[PDB]
Formats: sequence, structure tokens, C-alpha cells
Amino acid sequence: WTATSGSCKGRCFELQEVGPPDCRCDNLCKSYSSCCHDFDELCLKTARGWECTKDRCGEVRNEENACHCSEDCLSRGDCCTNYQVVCKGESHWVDDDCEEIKVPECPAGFVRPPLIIFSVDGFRASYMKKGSKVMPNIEKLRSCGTHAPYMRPVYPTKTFPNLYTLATGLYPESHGIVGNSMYDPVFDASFHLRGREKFNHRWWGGQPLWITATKQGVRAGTFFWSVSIPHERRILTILQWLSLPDNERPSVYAFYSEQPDFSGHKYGPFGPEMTNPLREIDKTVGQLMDGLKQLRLHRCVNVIFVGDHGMEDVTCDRTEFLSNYLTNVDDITLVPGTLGRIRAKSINNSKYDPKTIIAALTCKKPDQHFKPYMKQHLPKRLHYANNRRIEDIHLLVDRRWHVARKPLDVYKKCFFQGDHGFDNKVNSMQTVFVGYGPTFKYRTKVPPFENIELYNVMCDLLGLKPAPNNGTHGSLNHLLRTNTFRPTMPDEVSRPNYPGIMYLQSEFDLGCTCDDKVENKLEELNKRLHTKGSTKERHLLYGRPAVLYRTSYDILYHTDFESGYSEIFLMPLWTSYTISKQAEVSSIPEHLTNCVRPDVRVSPGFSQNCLAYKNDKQMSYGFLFPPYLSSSPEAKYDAFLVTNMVPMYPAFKRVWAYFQRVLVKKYASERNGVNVISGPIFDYNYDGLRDTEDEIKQYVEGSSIPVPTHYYSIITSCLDFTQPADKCDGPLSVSSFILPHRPDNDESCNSSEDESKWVEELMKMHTARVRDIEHLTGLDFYRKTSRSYSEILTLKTYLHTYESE
Ligand SMILES: *[C@@H]1O[C@H](CO)[C@@H](O[C@@H]2O[C@H](CO)[C@@H](O[C@@H]3O[C@H](CO[C@H]4O[C@H](CO)[C@@H](O)[C@H](O[C@H]5O[C@H](CO)[C@@H](O)[C@H](O)[C@@H]5O[C@H]5O[C@H](CO)[C@@H](O)[C@H](O)[C@@H]5O)[C@@H]4O)[C@@H](O)[C@H](O[C@H]4O[C@H](CO)[C@@H](O)[C@H](O)[C@@H]4O[C@H]4O[C@H](CO)[C@@H](O)[C@H](O)[C@@H]4O)[C@@H]3O)[C@H](O)[C@H]2NC(C)=O)[C@H](O)[C@H]1NC(C)=O
Ligand SMILES: NS(=O)(=O)C1(F)CCN(C(=O)N2CC3=C(CN(C(=O)c4cc(OCC5CCOCC5)nc(C5CC5)c4)C3)C2)CC1
Ligand SMILES: [Ca+2]
Ligand SMILES: [Ca+2]
Ligand SMILES: [Cl-]
Ligand SMILES: [K+]
Ligand code: NA
Ligand SMILES: [Zn+2]
Repeated sequence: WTATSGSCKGRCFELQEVGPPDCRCDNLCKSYSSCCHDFDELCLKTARGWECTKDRCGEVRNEENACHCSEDCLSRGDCCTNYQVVCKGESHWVDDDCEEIKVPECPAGFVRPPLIIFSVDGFRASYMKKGSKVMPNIEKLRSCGTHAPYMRPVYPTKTFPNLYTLATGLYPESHGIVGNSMYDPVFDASFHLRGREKFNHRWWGGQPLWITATKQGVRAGTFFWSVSIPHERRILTILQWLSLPDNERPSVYAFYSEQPDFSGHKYGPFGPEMTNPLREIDKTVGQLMDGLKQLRLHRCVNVIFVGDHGMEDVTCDRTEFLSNYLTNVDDITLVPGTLGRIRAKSINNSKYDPKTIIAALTCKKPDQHFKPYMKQHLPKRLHYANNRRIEDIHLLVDRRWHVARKPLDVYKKCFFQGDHGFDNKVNSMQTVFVGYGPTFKYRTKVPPFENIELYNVMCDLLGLKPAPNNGTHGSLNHLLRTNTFRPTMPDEVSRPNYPGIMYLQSEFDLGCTCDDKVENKLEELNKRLHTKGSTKERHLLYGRPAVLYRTSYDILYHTDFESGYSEIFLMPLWTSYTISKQAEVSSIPEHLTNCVRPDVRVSPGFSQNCLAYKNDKQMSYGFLFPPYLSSSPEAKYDAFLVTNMVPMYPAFKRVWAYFQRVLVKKYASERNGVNVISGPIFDYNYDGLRDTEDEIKQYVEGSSIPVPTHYYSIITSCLDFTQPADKCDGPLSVSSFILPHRPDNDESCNSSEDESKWVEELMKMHTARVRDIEHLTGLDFYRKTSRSYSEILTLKTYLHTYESE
């Protein structure tokens, strides 16, 4: 109930929202049907349009007009945005040459440069180039300011998840807005685009920028605009708020455009009908910039132009129907479209089995345009699992397709030619970023980055301390002229032990054997030196990783590799080795096929054993440093140490063996050497964070050997590939992955073929940031380089995506 008989006289677009049953006059009142009777008349004036003409110049202030061309308008803060151009001979902001903004040039009483965030729905990255002829204002921002060639959204590449990620710095799993449609079983409530449940605060986790600002005494313009408030009126309201007195005037502002998303759904991303909406967005940008120029704020304000996601070509005929796979299609609820989420239609059905649903959707058709996953098997880079609102069964839908339950859902609801929501690595889903202003750099291109990073920068731009988030603070310091945040490396928590030879062979009863009983003072001092770390500068190029939690571990040196060996998990946390361009692949000799050797530096009680592998019929084992890459026949014995062994399902050893025997050498040839750090990951509760021992759900049978959920590798080399990896003077180049440790290869539909046809493609799917691996292992990499820490942070957030240009 709203007593709508109050008035908006003097309160038009008021900043503090008032409580029912008092009537509202803020930019959201329309959307709650709560505006006062006179809101349209007083607050949404339209008379005479939005531009001065010559004949309006000097006019008598007529308060009915949408904007004013009268003499008092500048001092009232309510001129049309083109007033000075038409009536005072000034030029449009876009026609002025760009001039570096070295310091904020602000009017007296401005405490900090204001921030204006101009967000554009569905603005695909390639629009910057392909639409450049029709967006002169946007192109000036882009070329004069700081820009990325594109910005990576979060998954799913839907609107609300990405707008709220931009607001919070959080993955959707952590902020709670996991799609445009949702069911929360604890609430027993649903969230939709249409309707009222989406306004309830309990959906929205974390701390968005407007609340961060408020709590720390920075005033925020209300970020959200009701759909019917036209764009021109949104701009004028921002400009009016910027004329408020110092103690009332906000420091941060937001404008949101429904375009070009709205048209892109109807016409596809490059439909001829798309030229106009791009023109209109640019015209709005021009109005804002002309308006800031009138207020002498155009070399004072920082302006961000940012998109939520891109747009892809998608039509109704590219729909896969679950009715062509499942017989039981009535006992499921599907959240449909560019992603799929499945749950039971009824929680009273004890006959519902996710296992059989998944199998019925797995590699059933040769061209199948979706792939089912249990949510915990999704590529860890998506960070799309740790929320009760995300259903256990997920479908990753191929770009250009939809998934639906039954054909009747498509025709009883072709309309659309564009959509989005796909895997956030897909080129068509990439979006834009431009930063223009005194605090951003001048004419600078930066590398692509993820939108999770921007909350920290927006906090930096306003002098705010960010709430805890998924950004890596410092990783975008290179966008900014000043206001940089100076991070420091986290402190190592556990220091390693450096064990020498402490145990005799006969003290071990591991059930292992090796054909190694084969025996010289020249090469005896030499192996001694290798076991004390003589080659360590070769194999450990960036310092040892730091262990950021409390644990017990040992550094083990070898001729060809170095490891940090966990006495708690009975395996390495990490294994580091360097493979030069020249290095040779050999095979495992026949006599050493089943060889596993006790490590005389590590007690029997902190060692794995071969008997457990024999008795475990499901579980086999592999090595972290590959025997294939040993530098000499004698060095190869080191690779068979029980301390280099890790548990591996036979299905996964196919993947791993191919990576180690073929791919590492190929990368070394292509990149002119590589340094590899490999190791295990344990994430049984799928939270993206290192498990403690008491979270492990699976051990090798009859033992305390925990089973990893994943294996990682980080593969580093010189960015200037004319320098070899082990003597690189400048910036580095990295690619990494987090491979799921699975007992079958059901994920890979071509897995009955030779590994050359499917393994590398699996690895590409599970590409990862070093930072993802840091969270999952509690390690901190690249501790000792010649590079600045900010550049390292940027490197640690890099994702190798394997898309073309
Ligand atoms: C991305 O960045 C984010 C933000 O930094 C990272 O997420 C943080 O990670 C922390 C570790 O998981 C986590 O810390 C825990 O928080 C508990 C208190 O949390 C409440 O308060 C905060 C602060 O205001 C608030 O933000 C939280 O909001 C969550 O929950 C509501 C829904 O109720 C949502 O609105 C919101 O979206 C958010 O949901 C998300 O997080 C929760 C977990 O909090 C998930 O379950 C959801 O799926 C969703 O993703 C909360 O309101 C605190 O109680 C925890 O302490 C327990 O564990 C410690 C271990 O040290 C132990 O010492 C304690 O005893 C305690 O255990 C007790 O509870 C157990 C569980 O019931 C029980 O089994 C025990 O026996 C004990 O009784 C802990 O400190 C922090 O909350 C989140 N923050 C956010 C915003 O999500 C995230 O990790 C990053 N991602 C990556 C990959 O790096
Ligand atoms: N077809 S589709 O794209 O699948 C579609 F169906 C999706 C729905 N839809 C709409 O019709 N809506 C959607 C929106 C409006 C007006 N809105 C805002 O006003 C707004 C804006 C903002 O900005 C947050 C800023 C944080 C700092 O960084 C910049 C972004 N946040 C938010 C919320 C996160 C807090 C909202 C969203 C109409 C039609 C299109
Ligand atoms: Ca959107
Ligand atoms: Ca975990
Ligand atoms: Cl969705
Ligand atoms: K076995
Ligand atoms: Na298969
Ligand atoms: Zn859309």
C-alpha cells in the first residue's frame, strides 16, 4: 500500500528513498508502482524535446520544458546538453582534439574526481572496431583514454549475474545471482526477470559498490533507472545531481543502457538494424560529455564505459530438445536456453536419479550441441558450483545453440536471432572496457582482463577500501595514472624441512620393487651435489612457491626436478622442472616399467606404498616429474622415487601420459623451453579453495593416501621467445590448466580414439589462471623474479583461452 496523495514538488529524483506508505519520487518509484500522483508532470517533463535551437537562446524560463536554454540555466544546473554549442558558440566535446589530463581540473569544493559508470547491455567487444564509423564519441573515449581490446564476462554470460559481478567483484556463486532465473531451496522461493521476488534483498549477496561507498562516507547517486525513464532524462538527472551543493552531491554515478542488447536479440549481433542503436548510444555519450563540458567537469570526472557481455547469432532451429534423449522428460524441471540446469520436478519422487539422466545425455548424437556435467566437474575456470541455487546437473551449450525441454516450449512461448549466456571464453560473449579521466592513463592499450577485477579499481578511483572479493587487487594498476594500490606478497606460513639421507632401504616395507641393483668417485660427488640442490637454479626459476597455510613439508632436490613433499598428504604439493628446446624424450625401459624406489630422505611412515595400489582395483598411479624427460639414464631412477608418485585412475593416465610424453616436448619446442610446475588439487566441497585433510572423501583403498580431485600444471616461458625459458631477461608468458581427475573419459566423446585426437582439446577446455591454482592449493607462485609485483599479479590472472582472433 502506497498513499500516493503526497507530492514530488521539489523532490524530483530524490537521493534517499522513503518508506511505505509515503509516496516516492526517486528513479525507481515507477518499477514499484509507488510514485506520487504528480511524478510524470513534475519529474518527467518532455516539452520541446532535448536540444536547444537558435530561437530558444536567451528565452524566458518556462518551467514546463524538459530542459532550458534560458540565461539562468547553467546556475540552475538544467540546460539542454547542447546549450553552449547552439547559444554560446562552443564546440561539441567530440570535435575537440584530445589533450592529456595530467591532473584533475575540478571546480572549487570538489573533494575527489567524481566517477561515472556508463554501462551498456549486450555490447559485444568487436563493436568497437566494426561500428567505429557510427560511434565518434565512444571512439574518442577509447582512443584518448585507457582501453582493453575486450573484457571477459563471468559465466553465465547473462545480464544480472554480470551486472552484479561488476558491482561486487564476486563470482556469481559467491554473490548469489547465478542466473537470470533461480530457485533457492532453503528459502523455498524463486527469482525471475519479470516480477517482485527479484526486489527482495536476500537474493543479493556480497557488498556492492554503492553500499561500500555509503558505509565509508562517499555519497552515491542511485544506480538503477526504471525502464520508461528515457535516456535523455537519465543524463540530465546525473548532470543536475552534479550541480548539487558539496555536502549533498554524490561522488559516484551510474547510467545503464538496455541497448544494444534489446535489438541484438531481435536482429542478431550484426543485423543491419544494429547500426541505429549504436548511433543512439553514441549520441547519449555525446550528451553526457557535452554536459560535463558545460559544467567544466570534462577534465575532472573519471568515466568508465563498460559492457555486461556480448551477443551471438542464435535462432529457434538451432535448439536441442531433451525430449530426443530422455524418456522421463516430465519428471524434470529445466532452466533452458544458452545454458541448462536440471533438477527433479518433485522432491517427493525417490525414483529420480541424476546418474541415469546424465548418462542418457552423454555423447548420444554425433553432432550433439550440448554437454552434460555434474556441476563439480565443470571447468574450474567457470567457478560455477558453490551455491545451493546452482543445480547439480548442468548443460554447457555450444555457441549458436539453445537447449529446451520439449518442442512445445519453443513454439508455445521464429522470434529471436541473438542470445548470450554461453561459456565466458567464447569470443562472441566478450565485452568492452574504456576508462577516461585524470586517474586513467592517456592513450594506453591494456591487455584483456576479467570483469571481476573492476570493483577493486572503482574502489581505488573513489578512495574506498574494497570489501573482500574475487579480484586480485593490484592486477589492474597498469590502467591507472595514480591511485594505485600497492600490494605486497603474502607471508609464507610454513617453512620447509631439507631432509638428508636418514633411512636405510631395509626399513621400508612398501611392497615396491625396482630393477635398480646396478652400481666411481667422479660421478659419486656429482649425484651428492644434485641431491643438495646444484641444478636447482635450472629447475626452479621463480623461487620456490610459498606455502600459505600451516603444514609439514620437505624440499627434495634431484638432477632434473625439485619438489615440495607433504608429509601430511604423502605426495608433492608441487613439482618444478625445466625442459629446454633441445631436450630429448626417451621411453621407460622395459626393466623399469613397474619400478618404484624408496626415498631414503623420507620416513616409511610419511611415504606411499605399492601394496595399496595393488589392492585398489580402481586406482593406479603416475609420476609428477615424467620419466620420459629424464636427462640421463642414471637420472631416470629419480623419477621412480615413491615421493614422485601420485594416485591416478587408468582413464586419467591416458590423459597424463600424453601430456607428459608428447605435449611438454611440443611446448618446449614452440616456446623455446618451458618451466613446468605440476601438482595435485583437492577440492571435494567444490568451493575453489584448498581442502583441509578432514574434507577428503576418497583415499586409495586401505591407506591414508588421499585421492586428488584435479591435477594442475603451470607452464612458463619467456614472452620474448628468442630467449630460452631458463635465461629470460624480461616479461614471462604462462599457460596453465586444472584437469579433472576422473575415472572415465565420458567428458571426451572421441576418447576411444588415439590421444592425439582428444587430449589436447580436453586440456584447452580446462585452461586456468595461475590464481585459480593458488586458491585451490594455498601456494603463492613467482615469488623471486626480476619483474614488478603488479606485473606478476597481471600474469597470475592471465587466462589462455584458445579462441582465434
Ligand atoms: C571469492 O571471494 C569471496 C569473498 O571473499 C570468498 O567467499 C568468502 O569465503 C569464505 C570461506 O568460504 C567465507 O567465510 C565463511 O563465512 C561464514 C560467515 O558468512 C556470513 O557473513 C559474511 C560477511 O558479512 C557474508 O558475506 C556471508 O554471505 C554468504 O551467505 C549468504 C547466504 O546466507 C549470501 O547472501 C551470500 O551470497 C554469501 O553466500 C556465499 O558464501 C557462502 C559461505 O559463507 C556459501 O555457502 C554460499 O554458497 C555462497 O557462495 C554470510 O552471511 C563463517 O561463518 C565461516 O566460518 C566457518 O568455517 C570456519 C573455518 O575457518 C570455522 O572456523 C568456523 O567454525 C565456521 O564453521 C561453522 O559453520 C560451518 C558451516 O555451517 C559448520 O559446519 C561448522 O561446524 C561451524 O558451525 C567462514 O568464515 C565468506 O563468507 C565468503 N564470502 C562470500 C561473500 O561469499 C570466496 O571464497 C572467493 N572465491 C574464490 C574461488 O576464491
Ligand atoms: N535479454 S537479456 O539481456 O537476457 C534480459 F532479459 C535481462 C533483463 N532485462 C531488463 O529489461 N532490465 C535489465 C536491467 C534493467 C535496468 N537495470 C539496471 O538498472 C541495473 C544496473 C546495474 O548496474 C550495476 C553497475 C555496477 C557497477 O558497474 C556497472 C554496472 N545493476 C543492476 C542490478 C545488478 C544489480 C541493474 C538492469 C532492465 C531485459 C534483457
Ligand atoms: Ca545484459
Ligand atoms: Ca575446497
Ligand atoms: Cl539463466
Ligand atoms: K590398482
Ligand atoms: Na568417452
Ligand atoms: Zn540479453
